[PDB]
Amino acid sequence: MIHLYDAKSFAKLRAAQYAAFHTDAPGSWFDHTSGVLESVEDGTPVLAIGVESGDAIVFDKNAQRIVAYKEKSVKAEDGSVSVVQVENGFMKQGHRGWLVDLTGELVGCSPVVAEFGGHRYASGMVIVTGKGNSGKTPLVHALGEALGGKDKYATVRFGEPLSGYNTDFNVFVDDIARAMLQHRVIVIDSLKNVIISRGAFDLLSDIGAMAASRGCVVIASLNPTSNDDCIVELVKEASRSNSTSLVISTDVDGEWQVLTRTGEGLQRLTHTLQTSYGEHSVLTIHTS
Amino acid sequence: MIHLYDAKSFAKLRAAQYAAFHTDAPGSWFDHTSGVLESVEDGTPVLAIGVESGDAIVFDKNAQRIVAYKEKSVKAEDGSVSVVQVENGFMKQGHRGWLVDLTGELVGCSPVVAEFGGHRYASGMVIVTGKGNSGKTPLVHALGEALGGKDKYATVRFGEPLSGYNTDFNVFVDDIARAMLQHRVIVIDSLKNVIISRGAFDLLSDIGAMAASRGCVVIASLNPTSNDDCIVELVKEASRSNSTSLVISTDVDGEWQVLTRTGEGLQRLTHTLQTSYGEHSVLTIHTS
Amino acid sequence: MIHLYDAKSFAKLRAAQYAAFHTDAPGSWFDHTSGVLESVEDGTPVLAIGVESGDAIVFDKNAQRIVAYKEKSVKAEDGSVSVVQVENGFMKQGHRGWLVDLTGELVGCSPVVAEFGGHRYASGMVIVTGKGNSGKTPLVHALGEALGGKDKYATVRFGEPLSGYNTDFNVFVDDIARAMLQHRVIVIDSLKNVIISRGAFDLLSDIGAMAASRGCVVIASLNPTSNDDCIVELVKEASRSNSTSLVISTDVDGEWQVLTRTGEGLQRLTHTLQTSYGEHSVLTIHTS
Amino acid sequence: MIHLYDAKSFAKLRAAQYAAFHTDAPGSWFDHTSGVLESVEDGTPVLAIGVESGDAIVFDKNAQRIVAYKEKSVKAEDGSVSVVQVENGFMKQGHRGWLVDLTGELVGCSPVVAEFGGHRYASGMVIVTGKGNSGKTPLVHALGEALGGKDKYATVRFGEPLSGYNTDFNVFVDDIARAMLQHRVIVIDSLKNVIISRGAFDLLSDIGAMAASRGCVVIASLNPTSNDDCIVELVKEASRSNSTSLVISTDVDGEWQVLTRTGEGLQRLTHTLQTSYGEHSVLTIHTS
Amino acid sequence: MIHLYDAKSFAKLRAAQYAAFHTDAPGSWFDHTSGVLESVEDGTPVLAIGVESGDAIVFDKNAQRIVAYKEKSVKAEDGSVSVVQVENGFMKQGHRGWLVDLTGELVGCSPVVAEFGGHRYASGMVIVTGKGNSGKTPLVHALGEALGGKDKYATVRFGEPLSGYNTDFNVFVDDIARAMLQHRVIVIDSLKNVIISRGAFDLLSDIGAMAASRGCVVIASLNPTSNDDCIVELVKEASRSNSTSLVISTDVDGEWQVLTRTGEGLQRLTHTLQTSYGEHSVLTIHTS
Amino acid sequence: MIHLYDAKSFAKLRAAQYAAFHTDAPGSWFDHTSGVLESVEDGTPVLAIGVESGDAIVFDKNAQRIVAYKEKSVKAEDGSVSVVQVENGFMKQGHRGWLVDLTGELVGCSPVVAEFGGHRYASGMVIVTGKGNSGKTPLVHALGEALGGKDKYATVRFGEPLSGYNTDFNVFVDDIARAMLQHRVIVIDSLKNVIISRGAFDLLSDIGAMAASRGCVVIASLNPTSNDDCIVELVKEASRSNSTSLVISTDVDGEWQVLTRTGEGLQRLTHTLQTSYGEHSVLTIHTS
Ligand SMILES: Nc1ncnc2c1ncn2[C@@H]1O[C@H](COP(=O)(O)OP(=O)(O)O)[C@@H](O)[C@H]1O
Ligand SMILES: Nc1ncnc2c1ncn2[C@@H]1O[C@H](COP(=O)(O)OP(=O)(O)O)[C@@H](O)[C@H]1O
Ligand SMILES: Nc1ncnc2c1ncn2[C@@H]1O[C@H](COP(=O)(O)OP(=O)(O)O)[C@@H](O)[C@H]1O
Ligand SMILES: Nc1ncnc2c1ncn2[C@@H]1O[C@H](COP(=O)(O)OP(=O)(O)O)[C@@H](O)[C@H]1O
Ligand SMILES: Nc1ncnc2c1ncn2[C@@H]1O[C@H](COP(=O)(O)OP(=O)(O)O)[C@@H](O)[C@H]1O
Ligand SMILES: Nc1ncnc2c1ncn2[C@@H]1O[C@H](COP(=O)(O)OP(=O)(O)O)[C@@H](O)[C@H]1O
Ligand SMILES: [Mg+2]
Ligand SMILES: [Mg+2]
Ligand SMILES: [Mg+2]
Ligand SMILES: [Mg+2]
Ligand SMILES: [Mg+2]
Ligand SMILES: [Mg+2]
Repeated sequence: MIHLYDAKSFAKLRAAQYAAFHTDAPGSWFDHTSGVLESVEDGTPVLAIGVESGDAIVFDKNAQRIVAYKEKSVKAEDGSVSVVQVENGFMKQGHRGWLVDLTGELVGCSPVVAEFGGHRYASGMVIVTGKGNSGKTPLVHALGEALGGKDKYATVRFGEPLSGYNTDFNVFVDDIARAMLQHRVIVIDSLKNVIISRGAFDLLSDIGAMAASRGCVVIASLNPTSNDDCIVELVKEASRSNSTSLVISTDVDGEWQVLTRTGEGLQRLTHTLQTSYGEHSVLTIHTS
Repeated sequence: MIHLYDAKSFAKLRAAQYAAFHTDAPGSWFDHTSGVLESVEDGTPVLAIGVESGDAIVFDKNAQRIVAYKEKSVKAEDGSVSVVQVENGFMKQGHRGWLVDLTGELVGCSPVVAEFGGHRYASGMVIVTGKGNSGKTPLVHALGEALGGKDKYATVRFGEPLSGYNTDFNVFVDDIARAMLQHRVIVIDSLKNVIISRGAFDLLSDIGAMAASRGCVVIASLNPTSNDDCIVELVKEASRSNSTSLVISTDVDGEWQVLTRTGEGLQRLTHTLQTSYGEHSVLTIHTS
Repeated sequence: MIHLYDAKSFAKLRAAQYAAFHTDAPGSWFDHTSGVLESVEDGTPVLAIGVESGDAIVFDKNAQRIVAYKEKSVKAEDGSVSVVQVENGFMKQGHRGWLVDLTGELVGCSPVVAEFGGHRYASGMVIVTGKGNSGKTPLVHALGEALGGKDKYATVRFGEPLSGYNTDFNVFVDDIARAMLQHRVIVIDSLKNVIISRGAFDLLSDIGAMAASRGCVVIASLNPTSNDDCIVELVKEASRSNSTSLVISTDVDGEWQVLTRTGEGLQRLTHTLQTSYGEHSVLTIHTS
Repeated sequence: MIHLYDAKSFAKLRAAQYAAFHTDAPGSWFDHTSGVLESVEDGTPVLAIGVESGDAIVFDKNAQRIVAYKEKSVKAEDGSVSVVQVENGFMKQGHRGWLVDLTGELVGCSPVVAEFGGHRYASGMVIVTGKGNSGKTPLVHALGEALGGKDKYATVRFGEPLSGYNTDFNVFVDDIARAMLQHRVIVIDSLKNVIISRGAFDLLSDIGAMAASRGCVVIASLNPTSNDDCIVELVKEASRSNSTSLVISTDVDGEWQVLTRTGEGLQRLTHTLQTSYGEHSVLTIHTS
Repeated sequence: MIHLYDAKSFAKLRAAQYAAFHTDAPGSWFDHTSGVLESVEDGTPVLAIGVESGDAIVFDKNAQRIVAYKEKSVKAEDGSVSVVQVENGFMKQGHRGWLVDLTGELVGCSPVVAEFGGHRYASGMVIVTGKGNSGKTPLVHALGEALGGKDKYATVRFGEPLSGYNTDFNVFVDDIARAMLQHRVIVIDSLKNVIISRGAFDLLSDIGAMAASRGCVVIASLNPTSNDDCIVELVKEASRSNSTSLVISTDVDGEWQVLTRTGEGLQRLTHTLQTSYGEHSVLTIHTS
Repeated sequence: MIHLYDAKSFAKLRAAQYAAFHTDAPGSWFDHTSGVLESVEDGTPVLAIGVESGDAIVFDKNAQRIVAYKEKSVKAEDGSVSVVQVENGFMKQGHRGWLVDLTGELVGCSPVVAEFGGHRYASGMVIVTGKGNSGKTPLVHALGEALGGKDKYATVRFGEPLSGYNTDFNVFVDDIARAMLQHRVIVIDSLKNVIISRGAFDLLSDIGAMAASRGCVVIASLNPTSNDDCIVELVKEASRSNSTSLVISTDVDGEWQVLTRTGEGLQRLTHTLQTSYGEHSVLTIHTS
């Protein structure tokens, strides 16, 4: 909804947004949204996501598709009216994104999703990119393990000419929605096929905000499907735009740069990553 | 409405237009339109705004959606006819923009919205743009607070990979509508996802006049995403075209340039802003 | 309808076309067509113009929309059949443009509209253009007053981020119809939001002929919103095409070139305008 | 239909095609097709031409629009079946072009339409073009008179910002069809607006063959709506393609070059034209 | 049908393919397909070809249109099923191309169509192209006669501004169909208007295999219309792709180069043609 | 479905993926999946593939089209629901690709298909490419035989101007289904007419994963029909994207590079092929 600020309450927000990244316990926002989600009544819509054609499918708190749902209105703090209605398997009325308030007054945050190797990582969408083919898949899985910590991470597979990979977009969003509803660390390998359809364009528009709001992290591979000259800057600008954090390869082998947005209007942080391969191409990220 | 002029009546119009920026009381046009709006008969449609489809949703004075409206007609001074009709939650007959006359004969103005640090600021649309990653968000919020003055400014958030950010265009225009109906100073962060659907084209075309007519100011953020080089003045001309004012960053860190259209056929004024950051990235615009 | 000529009738025609610009009293064609229009039996459709979708709407001589009109036909001298039928507020049968004969055997004329500064001005479409942001709005009004003479000039406002400006194209066409139906001298500010719908393409293509047929002049400004550089000539060839006259700025402040088409296959005349600003941006074109 | 040839009958065709241009009496093919046309039974379709949307309207030998026509089949010499059926004002079944055989065995000709100043001119489509604005309108009307000889020529007017000019495409094809049905020399001023819609594209595809088959000449103005550099070669190649003859302006004032296709696989002829202006811009083409 | 090979059966296929161009009797594959076609049961659909829409019209052995056909099914050697169904004059079920098996196991051939001047020519599609205005029409007719030999060649005429030239795409494909069903040597003049609708794309994609399967040759004319410079090998690669043979003009007046695909995976042969004109532009290709 | 991992399960997976290429018996994955397929209760849908329009068609294990299939669901270990429903010969509910589980927990594999010349070859999609017209068709067949081993290889033919080649895309997809359903080694000649429908885009996107899932190899040739120059790398990045393996020619006659993806995130292996021609263009790849 819309918010109102004066000098004093704006400073409080920025302090709150600062705290959501810098001082909160890693992963506490996810735990908090898990709570909001499970306090939602049986069969109530929680999430709508655009399919290939541009229609939206709707999910409940158990990641189950909502087939039919009688029109229902909710009056926000703002006067704002949210209408949800699902018919014939598709949202007749409503908006894409979370259909329940997960964030409240606390908007424009990059909730800290994890802490690893001395750095805090934001939730939201993290694009792993950089110059042509040199180890994007191994790095996302190593980030997934690292940011997973005590928890297993979720792996969503799409559009690679390898065994067991889904290539149907509608199955992809079903995967993604389930991943965001039930896990804090998600890996997408890869967005290559999404880059266009109205649902594909909707995905790049929504995934970052959905994740950030849930307090989960989505780490997605992005090979620039263009040349050796430039377009590591112009596909990277359909990235840096829709991304909460960017992870890019450097001139030095094994080395990556992380660029994080720490929240609305806050300073971007940059830090450096060293990695190396073990057996069966399993990549390790170095800590100390 | 079309209007007719000779030398004499045209000269009076221009004086009226000049006064509306230069000598009128800051924020007085807003107060006046507030009176026009509340004295309007109960149930009257007052504002129509394009949704993604290009269809138009319709609001009353309290920013409530108008679901069904029996065809009413109004005869203007020209002898021209204004027709509004709303059905199944969508305008069946009418035009985009205000449905009730706020301006009468007094058109082509940039009514003064606010005074600050020795400068008068225009109502209408204010695009904040320039060379990338350079502090657009902190600036729109500082200008928001500053021009709000005694009043809290409204914040419309859209299209960003942060928590609580709506990404559904149709919710966005519902936010826009509510803001202009109910507040003099409004902040949109950001226009990034609007820049194309028919609704997005309609928003760009309309908002500036909607705001100027109301006598409210809409301060919108805009990063050019196409290049780091020369598309700081080709997407910026999709700006200066649809903008009542432009605020662009300069060579000097912290410095911004304001370019103001002061009215129809009138001179464009320019002045500079000096800024610095406090804690939690809260920006201040310097005075005297 | 098609016309036939040998050497002799062709020579009479050109002579008559020549006369319609050079020797005919200024404004006389307008008066004549005002005669034909008012002596039409009310109810009759007189003008059809395309809306945004591409369908047409039909007006009578008092610039009222025609909702329903029972099929009627007229046989031309040609042996060709003219047909008009209106249903549900849209033209079921017919052509865009004038629906009653205002001219006669007399086609391909630029009927002299006004006389000022020792120069005759053509009716039809006048595009005011040239290098970026440099005095267009002031000039169209200065010109509008000067050609107005003893008469007030009509101002149609469209798509500017200023107060009271309609930004809905459907309303725009309605303003144009009424203006051409009721006034010899018309100003459009601005042609920018139209420059493309099927309706916007239609307006570009029809307005000139409509105006020249009526004997009124439409004075419209065209800011070349593309580049500083070489697209001062390629959107100006979107002008040079559908303009009866061009009014283009020079490299000398306050100075303008006027390019006039004096009629079908006749010579193009050029002359210069000197202007200066008074109080509140009111521009004067210098005379004697 | 399809034709079969061996060496001997192919040589006979070429001799016949040669004769249709070089030795036949000017205008005799037109007279011949006039005959075929008037031997057609009452209300039988003779000509179908594409409208704006791409549907086709149908005409009879009197240039009257055929509204309803019961399905009818004709068996050609070839085995080929022609089906014509008109419903609701539009051709339900059939093809664009002539719906009756005007040419027979004698195909691929440029029938001599006229003789003037010692040169033979072909029927078909003649595009008058060349570098930017210098006298295309006066030349088409002078060609019209010249090739008209003893006969008046027909003038079809379209899309110029001058008085009495039709700008509706559907009226344009109605004009054109009537012109080709009832006259040997036609002038179109101008195709500028047609250059795109499916009916516009159909026109450029069909007009040449329709005319050539009728033995009438269509002389159409074509201002290259592009630049001063080139595109007097690339708009000229949407010309030289669909044209039977081309008439182009040279470096020398008043001078034009005529390039004629004399028939299928026959040699192109080039000759030169000198012209000068008299009073009221009436152009004369010099003979001796 | 899919086919299966090992080393041995593949080697036999290639020998079979080699023979089909090099040692088979010229024109013998055509005679064979003529037998397959007439021994087909009465009323059987044999050929389906795309009309402008992309829909397909259907013919029987005598090139009669098939209006209505009860769903029939045929089980192939693979176990694959071929289904034909025709309704309201359009194929409701089936594929484009031949509907009856002309080739069996013998596929990937360029069956020898004709012998002339010491060279064997391939059936399939032959595009005649190269540097503009250079004698494409006289050449396709000379090659037509030459390769016809004892037999008359068929001429399909399309898209030219000459008398008797069909311009309706749907008639064109009816001509194409009749030609291939009924004659070994076919001449199309010209492909100019096909080069895009779905039908035009279908024609380009299909005709080459249709012709090669039948064992007929289609000699089509093609002037590149986009440029005088380098698009003699970028529209020519929309040629060499869809062509079984290429005939291109050279530096030397009268000289042409023939580039022949002799079969699947086989070598491309090249040889040159010398030509000169007789009377009425009748061209002769030189022998010995 | 989504999979979960910690460090330990991830390491087991990569090990298993490694095994599926390096140590597993060649062809063993195919045999397994042939097991799963035949042990499916007939009537069951096993494969859905998109036709030209974008809708999908569904096959059973004997590569027969499924016309009607009553709604059935399956619950995954994930908790996600799989659903298949076929109506009127098209898939009403479900995804493109395999409709029964052929893999297991085992995803992201390039299952070793064959062994030849001291090198293992991956199942999935193999694109044969490189500079213009230079031995592609011979190579795909040479490769097809070599990987065939004791088995015959399947040849799908499409869109070449040669005898017996299907050029209808709908038939093409049908050939592919049957081939993948019944054979370990498949050849496509050619991928040219597909390189775009919604179906052609779908085939590009799904074939690789289909093949790798099945354990068969599809060997397809891609002539870069664009340029001689720099588009040997941008349509090759339409290859590098959806290819399991690449086989690209060098500047040395008869020599080829093989680039293999050995599985998800694993190393890419490169090796060289020497070939030579025998009688009738039959190519051999050299061994020991
Ligand atoms: N042990 C290793 N040593 C060096 N490079 C490796 C190793 N394992 C994998 N790689 C590289 O990492 C990449 C694996 O990820 P993949 O998805 O195939 O490509 P990418 O993710 O870079 O687009 C390959 O490019 C491969 O060359
Ligand atoms: N205290 C600070 N010191 C320096 N730079 C800052 C500070 N706070 C914010 N910024 C910069 O201002 C921008 C914050 O706004 P953001 O939305 O991230 O980008 P944009 O400039 O596109 O609005 C960032 O580019 C960030 O680096
Ligand atoms: N007194 C003045 N002296 C010089 N220029 C002026 C004066 N008043 C207005 N202008 C100019 O006239 C223009 C106002 O017209 P506007 O509609 O903003 O742009 P356009 O030139 O496109 O019409 C501005 O460019 C402004 O600089
Ligand atoms: N008497 C004349 N002397 C010189 N030029 C003339 C004369 N009359 C007309 N013209 C020129 O011929 C043209 C008239 O035709 P028009 O339709 O206006 O342009 P065009 O046909 O060249 O596109 C004008 O460009 C005009 O300058
Ligand atoms: N006897 C001849 N001598 C020289 N050139 C000729 C002769 N006959 C025809 N031509 C040329 O051959 C061509 C005839 O074919 P046409 O369809 O006009 O052009 P295209 O070369 O595009 O097929 C023309 O370019 C013409 O100049
Ligand atoms: N004996 C041979 N020696 C050399 N090249 C050959 C031989 N036989 C065939 N070729 C080549 O193989 C190719 C045949 O394959 P084709 O399908 O025509 O083209 P592509 O290279 O696109 O597959 C031709 O380029 C031809 O030059
Ligand atoms: Mg990857
Ligand atoms: Mg910002
Ligand atoms: Mg202006
Ligand atoms: Mg002209
Ligand atoms: Mg030709
Ligand atoms: Mg090949």
